[PDB]
Amino acid sequence: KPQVTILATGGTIAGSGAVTVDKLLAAVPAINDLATIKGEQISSIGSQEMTGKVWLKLAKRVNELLAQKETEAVIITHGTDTMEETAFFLNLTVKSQKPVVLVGAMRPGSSMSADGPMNLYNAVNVAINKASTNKGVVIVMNDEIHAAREATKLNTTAVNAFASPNTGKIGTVYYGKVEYFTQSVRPHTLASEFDISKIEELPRVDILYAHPDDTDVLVNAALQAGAKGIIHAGMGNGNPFPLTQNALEKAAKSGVVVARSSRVGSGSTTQEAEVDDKKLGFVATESLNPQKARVLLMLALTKTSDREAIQKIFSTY
Amino acid sequence: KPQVTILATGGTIAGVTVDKLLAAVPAINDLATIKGEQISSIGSQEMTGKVWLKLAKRVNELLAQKETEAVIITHGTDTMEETAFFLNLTVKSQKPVVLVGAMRPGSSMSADGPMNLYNAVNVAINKASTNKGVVIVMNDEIHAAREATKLNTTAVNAFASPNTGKIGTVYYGKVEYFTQSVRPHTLASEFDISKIEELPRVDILYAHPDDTDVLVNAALQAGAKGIIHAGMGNGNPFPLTQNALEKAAKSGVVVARSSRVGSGSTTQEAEVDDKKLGFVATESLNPQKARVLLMLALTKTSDREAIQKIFSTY
Amino acid sequence: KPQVTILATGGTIAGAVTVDKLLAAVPAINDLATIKGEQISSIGSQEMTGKVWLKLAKRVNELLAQKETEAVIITHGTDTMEETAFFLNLTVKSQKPVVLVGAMRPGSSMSADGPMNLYNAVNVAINKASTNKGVVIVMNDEIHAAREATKLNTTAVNAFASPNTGKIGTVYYGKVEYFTQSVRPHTLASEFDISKIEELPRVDILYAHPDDTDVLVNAALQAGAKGIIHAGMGNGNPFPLTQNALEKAAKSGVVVARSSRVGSGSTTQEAEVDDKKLGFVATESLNPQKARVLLMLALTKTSDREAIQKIFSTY
Ligand SMILES: N[C@@H](CC(=O)O)C(=O)O
Ligand SMILES: N[C@@H](CC(=O)O)C(=O)O
Ligand SMILES: N[C@@H](CC(=O)O)C(=O)O
Ligand SMILES: N[C@@H](CC(=O)O)C(=O)O
Repeated sequence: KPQVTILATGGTIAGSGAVTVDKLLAAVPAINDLATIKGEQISSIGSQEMTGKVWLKLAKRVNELLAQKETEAVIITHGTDTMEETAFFLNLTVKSQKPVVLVGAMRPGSSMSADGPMNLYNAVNVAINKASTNKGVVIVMNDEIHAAREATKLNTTAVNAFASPNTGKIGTVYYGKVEYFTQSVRPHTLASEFDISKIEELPRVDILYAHPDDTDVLVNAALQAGAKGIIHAGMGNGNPFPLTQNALEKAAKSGVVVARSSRVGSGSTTQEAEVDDKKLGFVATESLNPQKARVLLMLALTKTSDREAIQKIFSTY
Repeated sequence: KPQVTILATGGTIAGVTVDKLLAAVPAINDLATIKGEQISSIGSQEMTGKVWLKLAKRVNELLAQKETEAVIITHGTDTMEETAFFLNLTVKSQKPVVLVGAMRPGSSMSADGPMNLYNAVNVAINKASTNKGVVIVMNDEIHAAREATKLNTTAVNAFASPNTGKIGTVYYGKVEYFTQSVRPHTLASEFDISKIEELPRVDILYAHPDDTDVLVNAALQAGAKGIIHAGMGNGNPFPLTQNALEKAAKSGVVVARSSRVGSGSTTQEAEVDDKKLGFVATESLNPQKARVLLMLALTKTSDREAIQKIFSTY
Repeated sequence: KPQVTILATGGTIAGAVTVDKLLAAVPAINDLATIKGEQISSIGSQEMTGKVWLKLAKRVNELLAQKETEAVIITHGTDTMEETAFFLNLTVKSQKPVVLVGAMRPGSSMSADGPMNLYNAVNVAINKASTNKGVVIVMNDEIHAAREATKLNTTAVNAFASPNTGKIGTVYYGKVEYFTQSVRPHTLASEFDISKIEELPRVDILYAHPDDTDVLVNAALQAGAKGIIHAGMGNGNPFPLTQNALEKAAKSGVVVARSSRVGSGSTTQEAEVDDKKLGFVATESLNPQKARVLLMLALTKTSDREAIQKIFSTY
C-alpha cells in the first residue's frame, strides 16, 4: 500500500456545528484500504486567517515529506476560502513531481449532505494515482481535479464553487476513479525557479479594488506600510481610474512593483491594450486573478524588483 | 415610428461622434426616430458620481417627455454594470433604458458594436421591455441591471448574470423575454437623486491572506461614509482587517460585507456575527454593485438595520 | 515566411463566396504566411458525409507530408465542425498544426465574426507552440482541443465550448498562448489509418426519452448499422424496451456504445447499466456525435466489445 501524509490546516472540512485528522479519516474508513495514511496537524485556522508564515511552514514540511523515499504523496486539508492561494504558492515552491493534493469542504462534517467525506476519499485516490505525478499541485473538489495555476473559488457557498475559468478542470475523480484529460503547459513544482527554503518572511504585497471615482489614498497607505508590490484589480482589462493610475506611477518610480490584474473574474489582463505598461513602469499579470497574481509577485520579489524580469515571470508561470 | 434618444458617454463602442456611430448601422433608422446626444466622451474606467448624476437626471428628463419612448446609453464595458445598477435605482420611469457597448472598437475586424447597437434599439422599442428595469444588451443577450456583470477581460461575451442568467434574448433584432427580476427597480425604487450634487464616498477593499488594517484606516481618514469589503469566500475578513472594520463601523462608517469570488450571496448568519460587529451583509450582489447600493443608501441613512433592509430588498 | 494551405469546405464563414474572396476580406493574414487556398467542398456542414471526411483527411495528410508546408487551416460550417475536427484528430499522421475555423454570422452580417476568427486561426497555425497540440478548433479567441470541443449553443458567436475541460489556449488579436494540452493520444500517435478506406462504417445515433421505443434500434439494424450510439438519459440510461432491442443488436454483432443526451460528463462504466452482461461499450467522456466518429473509426479495425471499450478508454 502506498504511504501518504495528510497535513491538516483547518477549514470547514474540519468543522463541526474542530475535528482531528484521525477523526476525519474515521468518518471515511474505506480510505485506509487505499493507502497507509499518517495525519499531522500543521495549523487549525479558517483559511481566511492564513499568513505567509503558515505558507512557508507548510511548503518546507511538504518538501521534507516528498524528499522521503517511502512517501508517495501529500494531501492538505484546508479552508476553501484561500485554498487557491496556498495551492498556487506550493505549485511554485514544492521541488518534487510527487502529487500534492489540496482538499476542503463547503459544508462542515455535521451538516446534512456534508461534502467533506467524498472530497477526502477522492483526494486520496488522486494522490496515489500514477497519472497524478508531475501534474503539479492540484485542488480536488466536487469530483474535479483542478491545476493549482488555474483554480479559483468562484462562488460564496456552493459545493461546486471551485472552477478553472480560463482552462477547465484537468481531470475527474468519480467514486475514486481518476482520469486526466489535460495537463498544464506552464512550468511548476520541480521546474519552478523559486526556492523558499531560506525565507522566513515573504515580501508584503497589497491588492487594490478598482472602481469609478477611485482614489490614490489606498496606494499611498500600501506604500506607507512598506508594500514591495501592489496588485491592482482593475476595471475590465486591468484598467485604472486616472487618479489611481497617477499614484501607481509614483509607486512604481519608487521601486514598488505594480502588477495589473482585473476584478472581473476571468481572462488575461493583457499587455499592449489601453495601458502603456512600459511607459508607466507596470507589469501586466496576464491570465491569473488578483489573489494568485499576489502570490506570484510575492515569490518574484524574493529575487528581483526589476520590471522586465517580473514581466517575464508572469509571462512564464 | 417610436422616438428613442441615444445618450453617448464614450467607451470602446465609440473607439467617433454619435452621428457617425449611428451612421455605421443605418438599419436602426427603419426601427425608430433616433436622436443622438453626447453626454460625456470617456473610457468607463474614468466614470465618476458626477457623470452618473448628470446622466440619471438627463434620462429622467427625457423619459418624462410624452413622445420619448426609450433611452439607449452607449457606454464603456468596464463599469457599464455600475452605471446600469445606479440608473436601475434612480430612473423614475417604466420606459425602457438600455445600456450597450462593445469589447472591440468600430475599426476592428469583426467589431461587435454594430450588432450590439442594432439589438439595443430593437430591445428599447419592444413593448415587452416596459417595466423590465434598466437592462444591459450585449452579445444577443438582455441582462437585468441588478444581475449583470463584466466577467471576462476581453471576450465579446464578457457580460453574464452569474446569480440568475439573462432575462431575455435579441437575435438579429428579434426580442424575447423569458424571465423578469422580482427585486424592486426604477419607478418602485425609494431613491431619488434629483437634488443630489455629490454622492457619498464608498471605498472597496480586496481581502487576502496576511491582510492589513492600513487601507480601512486610510478610507476613514479620507472621510469614507461606507466601505465594501470584498471578503474571502462567503465575505470572510482576515482578523486584523475585521478589527479595523469593527472600529470603522463603531465610528459610524457603514461596513458592508461582499466577496471577491465572483458569484453567490454574501450571507447573513454564516461565519461573521454582523449584528455584534455592526456590519451589513450585501447578499446576492458583487462588490462594485454593492458599492452603488451603499452610496444610494447613505443618501438617506447610515443606520445598520435600515441599510441591511435595503440590501435585503433591492 | 511560413506556408499554410487553407482548405475551404463551406459553412456560414463563406456565406456563396470563393476562397480568394474569403481570404481577400482579411488582408492582414498575407503578412503572416504564404497562403494557398483550395476548395475541397462547398456545402453547409449539416450536409457533411464520410466521403468528404475521407477526401479532407487524405488531402490534409498529403499537404502536411510536404517539407514546404507548415500547417493547414480548414474553413467549415460550425454545425458539424466538432465531428470533422475529431475525425481529423485521429486520422492526421502529423504533429504540424491543423486548425478548423468557422463563423456563426455570414460575412455580409453586421459584426461578422469570420474575419477575426480566420485572422486568429492563421496566427494559431503558424505558432511554434501549436506543434503536436492535435487538431484544434479556433473560435471566439479560444483554442479548443478537437477531442473536447462542441458547439453548445444554436446561435451565439461564443457557441463553442469544451465542457469536460476548457479551452487549451487563447488567441487575442493574433497573440497565441497555450495553457494546457490534451493527455489523450491524437494525430501522429493514433492507431487509425483511413488511407485505403473509401466508405466509413454506418453508425446511427438514438435519442433516449421516457416512454421510449424499440422501433428505431430495429430500423437502424435493418438499414445495416455496424454501430449504434445511444444518447441515454442521465448517465447513459436506456428505457427498458429500448435496452432489450439494444441487447438484441449487440448479440447480432452491431456494436452498441452508450453516451448521454445531457451535454457534459462521462457516460461511465459500473454505474446503473451492466455493460459486460449486456454486451455494450461505455463511451465515457465524449458526447454522442463525437462518440459516433470514434466508433466509426474503431469499426474500421474491429467489432470486438473489449477492444472497442479499450479504444473509448484511451482516445
Ligand atoms: N471560511 C472557511 C470556509 C470553508 O472552508 O469552506 C475556510 O476557508 O476555512
Ligand atoms: N475601457 C473601455 C473598454 C470597453 O469599453 O470595452 C471602457 O470601458 O470604456
Ligand atoms: N449551418 C451552417 C452554420 C454555421 O456555419 O454557423 C454550417 O454549419 O455550415
Ligand atoms: N437513473 C436514476 C438517477 C438518479 O436519480 O440520480 C433515476 O433517474 O431514477
